[PDB]
Order: sequence, then C-alpha cells, then structure tokens
Amino acid sequence: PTVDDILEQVGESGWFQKQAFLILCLLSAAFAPICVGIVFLGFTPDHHCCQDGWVYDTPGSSIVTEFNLVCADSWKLDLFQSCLNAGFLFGSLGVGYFADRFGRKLCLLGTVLVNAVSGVLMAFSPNYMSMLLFRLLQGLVSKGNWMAGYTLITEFVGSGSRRTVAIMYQMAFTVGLVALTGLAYALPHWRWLQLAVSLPTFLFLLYYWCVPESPRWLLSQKRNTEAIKIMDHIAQKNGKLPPADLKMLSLEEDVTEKLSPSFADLFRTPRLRKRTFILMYLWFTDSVLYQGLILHMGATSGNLYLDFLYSALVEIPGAFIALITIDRVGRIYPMAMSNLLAGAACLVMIFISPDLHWLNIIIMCVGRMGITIAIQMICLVNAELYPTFVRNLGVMVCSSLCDIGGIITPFIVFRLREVWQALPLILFAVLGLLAAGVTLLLPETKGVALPETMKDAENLG
Ligand SMILES: CN(C)C(=N)NC(=N)N
Repeated sequence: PTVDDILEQVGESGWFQKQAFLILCLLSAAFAPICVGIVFLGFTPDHHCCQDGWVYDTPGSSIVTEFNLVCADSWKLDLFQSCLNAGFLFGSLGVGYFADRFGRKLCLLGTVLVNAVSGVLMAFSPNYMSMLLFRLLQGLVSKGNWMAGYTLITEFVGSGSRRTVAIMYQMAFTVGLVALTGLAYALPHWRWLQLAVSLPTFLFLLYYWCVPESPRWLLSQKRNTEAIKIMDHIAQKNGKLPPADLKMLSLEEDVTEKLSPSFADLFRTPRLRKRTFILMYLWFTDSVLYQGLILHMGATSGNLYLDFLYSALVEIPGAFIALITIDRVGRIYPMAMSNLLAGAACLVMIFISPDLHWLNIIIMCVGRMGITIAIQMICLVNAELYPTFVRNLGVMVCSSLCDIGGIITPFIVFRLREVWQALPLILFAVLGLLAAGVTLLLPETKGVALPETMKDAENLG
C-alpha cells in the first residue's frame, strides 16, 4: 500500500492538485526572466564606435545604456552571464542537505521570499558590484526554486499522470517565455520590467502557504502522523473518503531517519553510477549543442521581440508531440530519435551548400525540435531516476553539468569560428550523435510507479 495507491484512491488529478499545479505554474513563469530575460534587457541598441564616451539613441534603456559597457567593457556581459552561471554552480553544490533538512516546503518558501527581496533590490541597485553579487544570488536561488518546485510536482502526481503534469509544467515555462516577450514589448525599460517580474513572486508566496509538503519525503522521516493528516485532507478535499491509516502509513524501518546524500556511494552500485554518467553526458550535450545551435541561427527580424516569439513557438509543438508520444513507446525511443535527428541536422549543413532553398529554416526547425524533445525528456527522466533523498542530489547532474556547458560554449565557438568555419558543426554533430547513440539506450527504464522505494535505484538493473 504505497502512497501512490492512496493518491489513486483519493484522486491524482483532483481540484486541489489542479490549484497546486496552477500555483507552481505561476512559479514556472517566474523562472523564465532569470535565464531568458537577459537577451531582452541586456541588449545594446547601438554603439557609436577621440571616443569621448558613447551615447545610444533609443527610447528604451538597457543595462549597457545605463552602465556604458558598449566598448570599454563589452566583455562584462559575458562576465555577467558567467557570474550567473557560477551562481547556478554554487547552487548545485550548495542547496542539497541545506535544501532538504530544514524542511523542503519551508526551504522553498524561504528561498522564494529571498528571490523576491533580491529581485526588488536589483530593481534599485545604483552600482555594478552589488548588481553582480545580487545576480549571483538570483541565479542560485532561482535554480533551487525551480528544481524544488518541479520535483514537488512530480512527487504529488501519482502514477499515470507524471508525464502529463510535467509536460504541462514545461508548457507553462514556454508560456512564461511568451509572457516575457509580451511584458518586454509593454515597456522597454529594464527597471520596470524587473519590478513587474518580481510581482508574480509575491503572488506565489501569498497563496503558497496553504500548499502542503511532499507526503513521501515526509514519510521518509518516520513522521506519519501529519503525513496521514495531509493525505486525508487531500482525500476529503476532492470528495473522497480517507483510506485505512495502517495501510497508508509505510514504516520502512530499513530507511535511515535522516538523509545522507551519497558523495561516495553513488558509484557503489554500478547501475546508479552508470545512470549518473549517462545523464552527465546527455546533459552536457543538451546545453552544449543548444546554445551552440541558437548561435548558429540567422538574424531574426526585430531581433528582440520576434526572435523570442519565433523561438518560443518552437517548444509548444514539441511539447504537444512529446505529450502524445511519451507513453506509447516509453520515454527512451522518442528522445533518442529526436537526438539522432538533431545530430543529423547538425551534420547536414556541412555537406550541403547553404544556397539551397529553405535550408536554414529546415536545419533550424529540425535541430530545435530535437533539443526541445531532449530537454523535456531529460528533466523528467532525471526526476524519475532518483529517490527523494537522491533527487536533490540529482539536481547536480541537471545543473552542475549544464553550467559547464553554459560557461564553455562561448569560448568553444569563439575558438571554432577562427580555427575553421566547418569545425564547430562537425564537433557538435560528432559529440551529440555519438553520445546520444551510445548513451540514452538503456538508462534503466521508464513507466516505473515507485521512484523512491529504497530499491528503485537497483532493481531496474
Ligand atoms: C534555458 N537554457 C539556457 C536552455 N538550456 N534551454 C534549452 N532548453 N536548451
């Protein structure tokens, strides 16, 4: 009588779960401005390049118009993204035990309050060093918020709807990007845009007090009283009678009362070590090949609004395709096919002359669908292939190996565009195709109802 059976008897997609998913959807739209937002507000309109300073003629005011970073400190924007991505690295190494042991829901609430305060302080920051440190904190806190929220969603949802609710969460992320574009068009000033982004965070915390904790992680602490309380509250919420308390409670005496995120037992079991290595390779791929592809995309009209509108309308067809095909053939074959398609798209620009009609749109479309389907696979698979005391140690393969991609892709492309114009495409295609062909074949399996039964990490092998 695992908690999934209790949720099934109480209704996995009841009204209470609907409002909880709405609340964390409101959280999801608050994560896009942290990562995607920069291309809008940190965008130089024009540069005059004695010099005698530089003046940009545009009604909007970006970060570089107000800090004068056009020529003397042009690399500061790269330094700014490097500092944000090092914030992601600091989060990946930091919010583990510090994100679980103090109370998972309470940690999420404290961090979302911290994010609100730090964003408001970014709105009123009349310097640069404080701005950089605050962006470090913003990156760390926002990554922690989004991963904790997503894993909480895949914890509440019972077996049979994890794919649906997670893919709807990613659709909410894409809708957050679309709303970012809309609010960007609403007013070009970065200050008011940041202040308007910070208000969904208030709307989150204001109503986030009533959301309960994760029942399974709470059961992992051998505290089943309030766990049974919250399960019966959920059951009575969506018009259902409570189940048997003894069946609902699972003692699981072999489980440690506290958590010990393994820094050395990850490689103890060969299945877990192999899964972690495969996910490391796959994650590196993903942002690697990605910002790579984005960079290789042509100049979109407008370059600040229609660029985002065209980039965001890619995901939603991909999200719907994933929703349709993720269960009929499992969560391995569709994403493997998408990655092979992305590799073939990367390899086709080299041997085919660009003068052919519609070649640019064909390659951009195929690559992008491939590395949207890859991302909406890998997030769900990393969430599924880790128990509750390993999922927060499972964020590191998500974020401590995508951070290296985000840091290093500008340098790799900067060297590649000089050494050989045909070099970066061959490198990206070779690494992506070889990795996604050898790997992503058997990273355990899919369709497993119990991810944190103390035997999920070993029985699948
Ligand atoms: C948010 N960033 C930078 C991504 N990795 N996007 C993506 N799904 N390739």
